[PDB]
Amino acid sequence: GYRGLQTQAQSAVTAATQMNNAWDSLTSELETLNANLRKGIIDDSFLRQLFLTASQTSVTKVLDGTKIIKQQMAGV
Amino acid sequence: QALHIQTYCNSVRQQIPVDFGRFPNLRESERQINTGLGAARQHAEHYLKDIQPLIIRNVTNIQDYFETQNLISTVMPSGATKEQWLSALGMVSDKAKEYQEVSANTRRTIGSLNDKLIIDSNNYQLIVVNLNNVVNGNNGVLEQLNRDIDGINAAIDGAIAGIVVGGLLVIGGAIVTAIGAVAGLTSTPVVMGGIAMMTAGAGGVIGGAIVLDKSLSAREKLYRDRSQLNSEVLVASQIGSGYRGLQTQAQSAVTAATQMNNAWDSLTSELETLNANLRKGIIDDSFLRQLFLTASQTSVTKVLDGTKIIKQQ
Amino acid sequence: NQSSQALHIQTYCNSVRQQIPVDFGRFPNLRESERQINTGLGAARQHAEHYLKDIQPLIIRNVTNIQDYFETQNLISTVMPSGATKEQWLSALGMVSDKAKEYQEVSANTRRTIGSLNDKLIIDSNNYQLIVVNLNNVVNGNNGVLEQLNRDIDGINAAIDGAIAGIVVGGLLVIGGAIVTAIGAVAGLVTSTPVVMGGIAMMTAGAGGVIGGAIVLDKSLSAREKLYRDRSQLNSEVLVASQIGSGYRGLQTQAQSAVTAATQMNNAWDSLTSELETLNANLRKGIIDDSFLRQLFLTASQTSVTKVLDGTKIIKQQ
Amino acid sequence: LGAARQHAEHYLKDIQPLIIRNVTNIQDYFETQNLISTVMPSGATKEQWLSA
Amino acid sequence: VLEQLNRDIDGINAAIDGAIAGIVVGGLLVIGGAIVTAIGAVAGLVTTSTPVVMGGIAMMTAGAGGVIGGAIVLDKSLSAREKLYRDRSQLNSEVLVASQIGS
Amino acid sequence: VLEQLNRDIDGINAAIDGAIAGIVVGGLLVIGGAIVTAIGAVAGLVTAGTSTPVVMGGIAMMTAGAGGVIGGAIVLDKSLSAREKLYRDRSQLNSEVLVASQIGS
Repeated sequence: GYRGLQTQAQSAVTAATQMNNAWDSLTSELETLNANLRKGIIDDSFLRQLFLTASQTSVTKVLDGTKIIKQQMAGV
Repeated sequence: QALHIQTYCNSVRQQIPVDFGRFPNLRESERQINTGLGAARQHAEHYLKDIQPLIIRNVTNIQDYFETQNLISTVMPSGATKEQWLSALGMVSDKAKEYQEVSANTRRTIGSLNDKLIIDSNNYQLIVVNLNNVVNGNNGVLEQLNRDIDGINAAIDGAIAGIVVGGLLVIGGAIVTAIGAVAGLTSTPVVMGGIAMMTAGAGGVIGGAIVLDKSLSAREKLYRDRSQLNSEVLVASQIGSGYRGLQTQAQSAVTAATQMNNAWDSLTSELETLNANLRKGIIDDSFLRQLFLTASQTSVTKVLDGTKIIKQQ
Repeated sequence: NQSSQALHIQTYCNSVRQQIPVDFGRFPNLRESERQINTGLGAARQHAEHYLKDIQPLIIRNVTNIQDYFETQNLISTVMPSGATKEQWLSALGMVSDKAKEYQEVSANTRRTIGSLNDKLIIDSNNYQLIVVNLNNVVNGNNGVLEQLNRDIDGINAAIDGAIAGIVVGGLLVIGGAIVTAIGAVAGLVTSTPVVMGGIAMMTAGAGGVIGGAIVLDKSLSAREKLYRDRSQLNSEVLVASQIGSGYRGLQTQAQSAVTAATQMNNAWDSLTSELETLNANLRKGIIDDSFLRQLFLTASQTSVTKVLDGTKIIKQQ
Repeated sequence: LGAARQHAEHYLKDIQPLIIRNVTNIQDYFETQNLISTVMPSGATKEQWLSA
Repeated sequence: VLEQLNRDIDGINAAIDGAIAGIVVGGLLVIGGAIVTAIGAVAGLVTTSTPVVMGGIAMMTAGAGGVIGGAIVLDKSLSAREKLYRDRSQLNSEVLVASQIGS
Repeated sequence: VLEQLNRDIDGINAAIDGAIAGIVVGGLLVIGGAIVTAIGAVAGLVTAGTSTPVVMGGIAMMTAGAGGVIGGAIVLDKSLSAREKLYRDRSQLNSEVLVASQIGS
């Protein structure tokens, strides 16, 4: 049982490390957009349609995944 | 989740106290079981009389609060001062903080319930193992008894044989003695042999009866012990099945409780996000204020969902 | 009730992660089995982490980009659309053609990823099966030994009873000898020396039998004990093997299903890649076409576009 | 066993893929075949139909 | 190889039974020897019963020797039979696997 | 066929045990013979005359023990070698039947 608990923690460590890399990537991606913006490389016209298209897809798909995980813990 | 625990609670209440007083080896088992059952009962009464009701209250208050919390005026509603909007937001922020604290309180209650159930299930399992061991030992004894009972019937038949052989010897001796007597006219040796056969027949019948009465009387003691052990094992297997069923009920209730803990934890986090979204909007002047206020409006939907979710749990 | 291909693999992945390493340290015959199992389990874990942390996410990304692309380019304008130069239409088509080419290359890339995943899963399932067979062999050998033990244990109880018999017979002989000796002695105090001798002899023999039997019994149970210990040890080892074996068997099934799920995903991407190539071919032949033959290839490409949009929805479901 | 594995990988990675391509090509072909009269209006030439 | 294994496996359990036999026969021989030795000894105190005592002591000695020798063989044998059986099963599995890949 | 084989295999183990018995009985006879011979020899080194018959009986017991051990070994090697042929046929028939039951299904 203790051995199994040790494995559960080892896996949770990997899961957490993964989450750390994900946030780190998002932080870096934001910095790149900021740098792209500041230099005049993009426009607040085009970057709006970019985030709006992601919201139409990816962002909505993540928001759903969040509500789903919230239920999976509750059993609701 | 709640109904599943509510059912398991009333069910445990119906768990009757046992006296294995007839079984000397189950003395510790009975007391241990009785104590554990008593403790579980205490856990249930608390859960029923306080916990579930208190949880319902906090959720209801939260439900009413979010109900009032209309669509968020990220900019400021029509014909109001900036101070008026700030005051209303500050009031809402304060109320949310209180609600957040209440949510944390409910979680703690759930945590205690979880621990109580966990302890109950564990104690149940311990009783089951203790019982399983008793019947798994008692069934070694049972085999040695059946083997001894088989060995005892042999002596029982050996006595039955001696008793019959004696009866025949006497019967034959009488016929011989009578013949030998009529042939005396001498025929004294025939009469002697007939009397001897009669005498020996009586001796064998007497000796066998003594052995038989004693042999069945050893056999009786062994059979009594076998039956007593069989009954004790059955009783253990009876209470054992019941405890096993109770252990499952608790294991399920643990999952139900853990689920409720995660639900409250989510609501608490969602409130903290709305609070953070709110706070940063009060110390923001123009566009960044409307940004945090819109995010808080999304917070508000996330909390309203968490409410409906907890209500279902 | 049925799961999507990805969820089936996602479940199998997290499940393999939970696979604990075992030590058959007590079992001398399972030494190689344990190490082999441990190694294979370790490798499978590596396959899962990759699948979970990289593969499934990368696949999702490529599909999403494809979904967004086809969304923008929903239907091919076979005819010269309203108020445009022929060059303007040609440029737009050429741009679409170039984008499709890039998307085709991306599709081939995803397929390669799937291929690697397939191989990784295949290797995992194979190693699992190998452990199962290795285990099955151990319990199927160990159960020959178990029978010889039960047969020997049966043969041992006979000597155990034979000693018990000698001990009792000795006790009776001594008891009877004492009664006879006492009788013979009282008859010698009237004028019966042979009776006393026979009584003393019966007593002597009774003691000898009780002593000899005790020596044999203590030794016989002590041979019986060694045999029983081995029997129990083998029984436990076999049970342990049958325990881990059931688990490995379940893991093997999980991998076999994941293999089917992966193969399905490979076929899906292959279809999307082919559908893109057809649209590209339909496009290319329309740029180097006169009036009517151009609209013909452009309409076929519009049908291509629907076939790709379907392939997208299909992959999304996988 | 190694050689047999090679045979399978080829069958799976290349045969199965080529078979899949065939269906797509067929799909594209029949797509155009319908598109023939779909484009060719009322009063197209016999030569125009023959060329297509 | 499989035939040499089955022949060796037969020779392994054979010695195992041969020890089991000697241990039982040994226990009886000793038991009988003790009864005989005791009889022979009481007849030597009672006038020319030395040969009976010798035969009884010999039976006892042989009985003990068989019980001891069997125990030594058994303790040594038990580890060896398991190894042979394991190899037999492994070979059986390997042959099946080979027959499987062919099919 | 399979039943006649199991019945014959049962009949074969009896001779196999009968050889195992002769081998052990021989080992004991030799062991006892050695103890007797040694006793008879030490009694001949005080009363040369009259402890020669004991030594003879001890040597005879040893000789007979060896004879039984040798005879049994010959029988055993042959008996298992008849048993082995029967077992091989049984396994072959079992496999054939299984294969038939496989294709049959």
